Amino acid sequence: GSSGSSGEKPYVCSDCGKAFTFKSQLIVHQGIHTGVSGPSSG
Ligand SMILES: [Zn+2]
Repeated sequence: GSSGSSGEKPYVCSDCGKAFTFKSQLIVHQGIHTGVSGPSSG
């Protein structure tokens, strides 16, 4: 959780909407969005 201590990462996934400090991190993350289709309780 976050309230107001640090800033906000520039890169932000589009599939789920996550955030990443470094681009590379995202490029690799986006991959995870290549199967998970079924529902998920949070
Ligand atoms: Zn994502």
